[PDB]
Amino acid sequence: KVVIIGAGFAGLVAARELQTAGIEYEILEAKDRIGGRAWTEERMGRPLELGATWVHWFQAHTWTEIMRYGQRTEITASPSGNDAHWVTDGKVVKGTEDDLDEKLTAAMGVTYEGSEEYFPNPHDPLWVLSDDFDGPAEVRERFLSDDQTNAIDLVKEAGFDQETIDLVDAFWCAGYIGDPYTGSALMAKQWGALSDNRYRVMEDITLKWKLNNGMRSLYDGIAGDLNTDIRLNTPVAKVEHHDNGATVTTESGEVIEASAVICTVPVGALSNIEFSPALPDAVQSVIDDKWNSQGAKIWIKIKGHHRFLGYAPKPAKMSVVRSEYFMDDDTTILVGFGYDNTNIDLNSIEDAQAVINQWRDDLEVVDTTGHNWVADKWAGQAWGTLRKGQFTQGWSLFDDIDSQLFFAGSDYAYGWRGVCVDGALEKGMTTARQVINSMR
Amino acid sequence: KVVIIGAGFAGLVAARELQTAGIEYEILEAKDRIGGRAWTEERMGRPLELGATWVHWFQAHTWTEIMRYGQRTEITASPSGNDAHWVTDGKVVKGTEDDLDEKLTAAMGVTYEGSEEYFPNPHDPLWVLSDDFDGPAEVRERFLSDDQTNAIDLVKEAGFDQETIDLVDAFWCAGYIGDPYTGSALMAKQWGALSDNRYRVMEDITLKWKLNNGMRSLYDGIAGDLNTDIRLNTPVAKVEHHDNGATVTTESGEVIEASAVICTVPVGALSNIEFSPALPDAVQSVIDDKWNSQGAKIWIKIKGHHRFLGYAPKPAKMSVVRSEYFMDDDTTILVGFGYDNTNIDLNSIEDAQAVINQWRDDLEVVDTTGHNWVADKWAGQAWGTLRKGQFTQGWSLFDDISQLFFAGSDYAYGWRGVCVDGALEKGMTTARQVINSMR
Ligand SMILES: Cc1cc2nc3c(=O)[nH]c(=O)nc-3n(C[C@H](O)[C@H](O)[C@H](O)COP(=O)(O)OP(=O)(O)OC[C@H]3O[C@@H](n4cnc5c(N)ncnc54)[C@H](O)[C@@H]3O)c2cc1C
Ligand SMILES: Cc1cc2nc3c(=O)[nH]c(=O)nc-3n(C[C@H](O)[C@H](O)[C@H](O)COP(=O)(O)OP(=O)(O)OC[C@H]3O[C@@H](n4cnc5c(N)ncnc54)[C@H](O)[C@@H]3O)c2cc1C
Repeated sequence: KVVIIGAGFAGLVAARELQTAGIEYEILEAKDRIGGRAWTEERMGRPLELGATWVHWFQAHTWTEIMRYGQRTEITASPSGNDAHWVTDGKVVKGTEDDLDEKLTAAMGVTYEGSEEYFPNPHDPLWVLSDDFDGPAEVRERFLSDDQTNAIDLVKEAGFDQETIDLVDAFWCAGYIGDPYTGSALMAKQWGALSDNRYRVMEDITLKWKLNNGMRSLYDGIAGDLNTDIRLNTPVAKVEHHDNGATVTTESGEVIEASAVICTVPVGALSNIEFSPALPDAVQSVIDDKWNSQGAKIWIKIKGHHRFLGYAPKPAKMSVVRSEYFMDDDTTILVGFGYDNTNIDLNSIEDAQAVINQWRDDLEVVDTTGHNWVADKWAGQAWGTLRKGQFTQGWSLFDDIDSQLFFAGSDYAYGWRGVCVDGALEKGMTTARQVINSMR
Repeated sequence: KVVIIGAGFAGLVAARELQTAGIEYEILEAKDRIGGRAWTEERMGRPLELGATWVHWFQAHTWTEIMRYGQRTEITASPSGNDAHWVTDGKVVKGTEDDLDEKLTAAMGVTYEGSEEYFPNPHDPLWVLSDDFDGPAEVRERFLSDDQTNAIDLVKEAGFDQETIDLVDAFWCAGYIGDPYTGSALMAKQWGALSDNRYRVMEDITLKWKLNNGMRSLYDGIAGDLNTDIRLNTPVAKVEHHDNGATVTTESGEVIEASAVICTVPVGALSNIEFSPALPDAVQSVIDDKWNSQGAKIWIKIKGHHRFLGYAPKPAKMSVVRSEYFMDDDTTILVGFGYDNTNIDLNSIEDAQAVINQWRDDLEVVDTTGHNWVADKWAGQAWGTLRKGQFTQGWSLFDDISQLFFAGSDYAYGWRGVCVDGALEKGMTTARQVINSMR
């Protein structure tokens, strides 16, 4: 009776929540697999995360699932103390990872600047615009202006030298997983607020601890709890939505009447669904302009054991590349993040070699792999990141649909929105509660 | 079919988890109310937390419940910028809350000292004693030795002055909710590890954010999800757990058959239940020596609006007292924590006045209240804290029992005893143990 579109983390956790409340449901998933933009798969000789990878105990929703499904001690920190290399003036500069981190920490000071005023409760991101806001009006002015400024310009305007500008350029090419110059600096400020306003904590939360048994240990755990079979290979083509319910039509033409629809399809793939009535103009505007996520994630295998970290600014094929696994056959697997999925073939050895050649001529790529989420019609984006103006007139607009259609997914979370599974687990669960409370 | 003893946070969340898995259960609760050691109740003109109070988004289990039950924006920070007072060599020193926080930050630096080596994953507290431990043998030796050292001695040995010693004494009288000199320093080191090894984070997590609608908004939310009525006024007197299945006998003599029993009764009340077979000897030794929680929590109402913070070392009636509410009739409600429940009558105006008189003879108590959990036969303790040796030979001995599983904040891996987070953690994971067994 409640139809959930998508068996990613948001749809799976929503289904479990409805099950707890005794509400009948059905999950319809387009692919022949569950997990969505979390996808653990054997490649290049071991399980690799083609999407979601890192977790932390300061992510409440993710951590509770880690505990629930037996993974409490099954996390491992990524390699640290790497030899670092960074782009600078079209030239490669060498240093320690600590040197690089010190420069990034200095720049984050200015990047986070108004977060203490904007986000006393970092899980109430739009408090500044609410009726409860009791601060100075200049705080609200600066909040709105920061939605229209990118994170690099904050560092430029503070007087940092070109080396730091190029370092933060590379950093935010990875963090916005897209062109950082089109992004909203408020996203970075909220990451600060959720990270105790410390660069080291932000990196601990988003870029340190990996699941030994993969994200699949969590998503298969949730699916294994469900008493209703997930309908795979069942893309939704149309959603009619009204005050008392909804009608879902599949690609095969099957019509399913529903008491509510929980739609977890990401913005990059919402164009595959016809909505009747059409979604509000303000929401359609976000869908047309989408979100800040045009980049890509690669895994590269090189000969030898090398503790490597590289940064390079836009328009590099990859902007952040780091050693992740030292393999038993004297190879290293590195992960990379880049701003433009169309400038790199994740499965081309020559392109992976070009990435490595950004910093070191003498390293030799023997394998490479990745999944181009942006070119995947059921995703159309990597993790959701915000363009200018989307912090205040973007993700939150998906909550005001005056009908039994509800949007859930990491890209609409209050907390670790888009970038983390924590946001999907948060928003799937709380949207199921919206449905539960309505029915009660 | 699964019998859950106790309707505190652990038993409630375990019931919900079993319900999700389609497993029949029943909760038997001794009292006429749910919530256990979380208890939001109208007193002195407003809802006051007679047990659990503070929350944070870095507490995964608590925070997920806050999100689930609609309380995301319904948190408020306790008053700050108070005028601070501390007792040192029998004298009262005045200062700013900042001065006091700076002294405590300096002391926590040495208090947390080995936490980076012991607790890389702060949710695996016994990693050092495991077969996966791969550090130097001196790290294991230091870990074991630290279980036998109290947290104040670390500060004394580091050479801090008497003023800082008296401050940390007061602080740990509250934190150990009991005599800190009998406590295990590993507890404090794990708090550090769970708080990014920074005093300010540890205080933000445990002593800052209150629920506007009380802990009751969470425990009543969980109870409202349950499709099976909770049996109130139904104390369990006996638990049989031979390998057949299990049997529970109530005080009234009713016998209930069970596939498994999840017992959330805290150590301080476990002597009310007869277990057959007897619990393991090491568990019995913990029950006899109990846990580090003989203290008490008071709410004092004084005349006027006063931003007050006071610290005093053992054997003060209260060791940490802080303004919490400025009331509409020109009064202030303060909260206090003290190390010895038998040295204070939480409902005596004269005793509350003696507390205030530790620091300022000119403030006037007009009301006071509290619940002495230690003298409550269904608790017998405040929040669970560790005596020397109980970090490595205490809380973890209650796992793997007989088929009776123990769940409760006092056995959690993370924010054990001190936080609702630990009850929600361990109630949920113990239900998962039962689920997995049945699957
Ligand atoms: C490259 C990358 C790396 C990441 N790394 C991390 C990380 O290290 N840590 C972290 O915490 N998070 C990470 N994330 C983020 C995390 O993957 C997401 O936040 C989360 O997985 C999103 O879950 P969701 O359920 O909201 O959406 P999705 O996972 O996108 O689920 C939506 C589901 O709907 C399905 N679907 C789409 N259209 C239809 C249709 N018409 N009909 C039916 N079904 C449909 C899709 O196939 C999919 O299964 C990463 C994301 C990416 C892209
Ligand atoms: C003074 C105080 C202040 C606190 N402040 C905070 C705070 O600020 N923040 C925080 O996060 N945590 C705080 N806590 C801790 C928190 O209250 C506990 O960690 C948590 O509530 C314990 O839950 P539990 O379910 O494990 O145990 P309990 O709450 O003790 O639940 C056990 C239940 O079993 C029942 N019972 C006992 N014996 C029997 C029997 N024989 N038969 C049947 N039922 C029985 C009891 O009545 C009770 O309902 C505080 C605790 C105290 C004492």
